[PDB]
Amino acid sequence: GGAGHVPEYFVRGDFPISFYG
Repeated sequence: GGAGHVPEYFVRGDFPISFYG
């Protein structure tokens, strides 16, 4: 959700969008 370094969730696509924090 935030703009951190580790993803919050994963989609059935390629890469995730938002990050922790």
